[PDB]
Amino acid sequence: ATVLLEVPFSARGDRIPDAVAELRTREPIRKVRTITGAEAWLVSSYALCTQVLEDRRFSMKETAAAGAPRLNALTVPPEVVNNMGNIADAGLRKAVMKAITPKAPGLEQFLRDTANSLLDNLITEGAPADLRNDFADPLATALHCKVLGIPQEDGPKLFRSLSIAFMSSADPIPAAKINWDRDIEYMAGILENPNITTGLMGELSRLRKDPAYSHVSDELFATIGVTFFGAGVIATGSFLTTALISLIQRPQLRNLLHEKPELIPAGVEELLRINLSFADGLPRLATADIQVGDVLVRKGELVLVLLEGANFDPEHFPNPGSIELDRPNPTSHLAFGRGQHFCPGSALGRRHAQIGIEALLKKMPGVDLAVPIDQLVWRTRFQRRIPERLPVLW
Amino acid sequence: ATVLLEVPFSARGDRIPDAVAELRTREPIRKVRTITGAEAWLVSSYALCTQVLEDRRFSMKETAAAGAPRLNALTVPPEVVNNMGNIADAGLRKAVMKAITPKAPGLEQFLRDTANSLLDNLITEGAPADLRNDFADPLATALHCKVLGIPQEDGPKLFRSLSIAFMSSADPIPAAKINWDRDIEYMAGILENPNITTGLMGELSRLRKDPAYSHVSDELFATIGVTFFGAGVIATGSFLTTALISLIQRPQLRNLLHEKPELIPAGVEELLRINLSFADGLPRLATADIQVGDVLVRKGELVLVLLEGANFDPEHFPNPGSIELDRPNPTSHLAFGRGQHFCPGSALGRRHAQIGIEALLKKMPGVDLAVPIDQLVWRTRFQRRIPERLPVLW
Ligand code: HEM
Ligand code: HEM
Repeated sequence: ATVLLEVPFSARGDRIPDAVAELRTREPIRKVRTITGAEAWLVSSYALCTQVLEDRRFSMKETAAAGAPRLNALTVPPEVVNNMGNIADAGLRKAVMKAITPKAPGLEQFLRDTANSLLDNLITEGAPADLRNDFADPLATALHCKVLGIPQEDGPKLFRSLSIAFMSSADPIPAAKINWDRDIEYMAGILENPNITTGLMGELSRLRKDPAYSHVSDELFATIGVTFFGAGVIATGSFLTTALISLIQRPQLRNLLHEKPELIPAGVEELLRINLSFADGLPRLATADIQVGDVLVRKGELVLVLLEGANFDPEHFPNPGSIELDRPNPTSHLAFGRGQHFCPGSALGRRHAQIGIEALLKKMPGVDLAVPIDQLVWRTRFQRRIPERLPVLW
Repeated sequence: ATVLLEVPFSARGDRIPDAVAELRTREPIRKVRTITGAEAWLVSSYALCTQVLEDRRFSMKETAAAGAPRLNALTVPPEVVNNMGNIADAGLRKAVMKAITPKAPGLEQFLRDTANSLLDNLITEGAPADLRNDFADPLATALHCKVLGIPQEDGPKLFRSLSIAFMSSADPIPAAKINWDRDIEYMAGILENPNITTGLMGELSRLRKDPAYSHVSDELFATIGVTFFGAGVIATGSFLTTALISLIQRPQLRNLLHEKPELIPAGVEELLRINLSFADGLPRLATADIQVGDVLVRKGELVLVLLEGANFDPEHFPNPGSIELDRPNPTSHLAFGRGQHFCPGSALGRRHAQIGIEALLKKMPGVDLAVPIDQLVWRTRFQRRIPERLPVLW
């Protein structure tokens, strides 16, 4: 007597379990139990992952429905699960997306200056250094403050919400609501602050007083600030941290990208493809009975789209575990998802990683782990896989 | 085909696995594999744990021998495993032990003032608060700086070595040697610093220039500073952190100790007994063939004394899981070990915990976890079990 297979499989973000490939081959859609005790369908082939992400009848919004089978507990108000739908409905899609491109004047230069300052401090303090807490995360935090138009000194307090806000918990989290409410109040104050004129919040502050947006709520404007800060900072910090691990573990690649920095974009795209940063499949609730591979998923059932399932699928990406900078299908991975909820910050995420790596490779060409890789402590019950500390020497 | 039972069993420090009791009943000494691939004998009854700890032919010093089966990799020079033997041999035992009692003038008051300051800052910043990183560990760090006679501002840098120094690793750790050497150099500078006249280092500085100790090495004096700082700070911070979890999880006990603060010493003794802070059994190498229960341990074999094995043994501590403040044998636990290597800082450890709890209970009588207990992230491959963060509200 064995229990139903439980998800997630491993919080380790440095290697994929051999079990993923076995499952994809045997049962590319199959029943699993989530941390709440709910049943769900885990989808692990590129073909089936794409089918689900491209069929809106597998709804993100309806995962928030009272009484649904859940992957994990809500850490935001239920209506906030539909944030992107709400933005679109408010007429704000074009504005939000424009404010979060890496193309703003001075943005990339700020990013580079910031990376280089962070690295200089590490070099001045001497090895070992923690590349997550003292490089990747502060770089992500600095970036999002600039993107939002808010003071750099406000970033740390907002950042500290995230170890709780992006938990993957069986039960509601009291601290999540405390920090949510506090952070909403902060962003509402930002909208009332006359000195905030640049970035996303500067633009939202203007649109709020524009008669063309009079009936959009102050709640929605504040919510955009909190949601985009948290989602970008957690994604970019976590991705860059684990991409640095993949790089450090491949000294031939580290050396190449160091010698030929113009291959960094192709390197980063492959680091994206192999990245294990998402701790859980992407959740969707079926709004109809829908055939997916051999399974007829029924209305009301939860589906989990396993990104590394898709991204390591040999049918789509031959020699899936190898970093190859010349694949004929290099951006066709699902690291930023697909379909209606495709990542709105994908360009900014790419550029954060490219610039961080370029800067690290230049300042620390000798960068290597300062501890055996097995000594990394992987964060558990969290929506990302990340090492608590990333000790390096150089 | 099943592998040899692997140790340790769980890094979770908030509950004991049901497997411990099963094993103690079935096989209170039995063969296990450690993280290095070595075989060892795991001892889990109070009777057998005490027998081993009280028989010096089960040697701590000889665990450092080249070619021995290992629990984990050395994180200090091999000779430093015998630090307490070296102290005794140098004539320094009486002096070291006197400098680390809680009885120094002003010490307890410093401890209380420090706890109360740390708590006030948490209260001023508002819930949630992280009781490990922002209370228990800083309190431990402040305490040891005062005990050593070194500046409070030097504590943080020394503290930052510890996440690596107390790793339980299969392989040598490069960062461990970097920080060891740096920290030794710091303590040697302290011995040359005329302004350092109090505490352990003040006394060691005096004994170093005393003709009665002329042939004791500067290496030994510096080594005492590093070893006692790390061992005390890691032990007291880790213990207090996990004791606060046990307290928080028992609101009836929290309320009692709050109402009747004079039962705190009896409370702390029971929190000691049930504490799961030691991540691994205590390692000893057999220097002879010795009968232990049903097993004849052979010369050269590794033995691991599982403290929670002893401390939850129903034969010695009836209703072992219950905190009872009136047991007839309350200090007879093995939380501080037993025999030749009994903890030299036991009184100071007790007082750190008593004072921290007294202060927390007074300032935060409403203290509770701000996240579900399962959301705590347990540090892995470490010589202590600790949550990376302990989020509370009050
Ligand atoms: C390498 C960095 C990043 C990665 C790997 C990443 C990944 C993802 C993925 C897979 C999704 C889809 C979730 C789903 O379909 O259920 C997503 C959505 C999202 N991301 Fe990103 N992201 C990154 C950076 C960013 C940045 C820089 C921002 C904003 C500044 C951002 C903001 C968002 C938001 C608001 C959503 C929700 C989209 C929706 O519901 O329609 N992300 N991200
Ligand atoms: C609640 C707090 C503490 C606990 C639970 C604890 C526990 C222990 C235990 C079980 C041992 C025995 C290890 C063995 O036999 O292999 C030990 C040894 C030791 N402890 Fe503590 N300890 C605490 C606090 C402290 C403090 C405050 C200091 C110093 C200021 C300290 C310094 C040491 C040292 C130097 C040893 C090595 C003893 C030897 O090798 O002879 N500990 N501790």
